[PDB]
Amino acid sequence: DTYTGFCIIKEGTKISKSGWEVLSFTTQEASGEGAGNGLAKCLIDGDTETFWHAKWQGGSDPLPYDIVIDMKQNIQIAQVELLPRGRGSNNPIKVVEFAASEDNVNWTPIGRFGFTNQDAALEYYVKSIKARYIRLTIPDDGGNSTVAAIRELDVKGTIIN
Ligand SMILES: [Zn+2]
Repeated sequence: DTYTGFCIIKEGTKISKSGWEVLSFTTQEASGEGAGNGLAKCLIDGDTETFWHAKWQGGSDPLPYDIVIDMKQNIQIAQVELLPRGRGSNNPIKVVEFAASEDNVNWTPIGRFGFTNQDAALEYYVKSIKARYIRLTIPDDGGNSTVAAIRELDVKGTIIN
């Protein structure tokens, strides 16, 4: 049975999010923002201008919020990157959490990190693992808010298949 230990890790290059597909999410804004924007799928679309925003117009969802992404490939995750909405926006996310999985059923948490609404992208040194599914979650215990928006999520690593 496996365990959590030390490791050297190169600084893996990014992955093509072309094949990808979010297969579930707690919440998204299907109108409020743009009419092609705010969606969960914006998180992984390669478009800077698109962002996911939690539902806010006409109702909102209680925290926590998560988004599970199917990476079509088995990948050795090394970093995770989040492009925040930034540009002075009210985006009071304070804590995000990442988990990951080879099959959609058993998850291992790969880190809990502080969030900052900087324009520049957020490099997160997750716990490296072999995984096909990452789950971005926004916990109900960070001092997080029902306002949460993210332009892009990327995964730096190497193809292990
Ligand atoms: Zn986007």
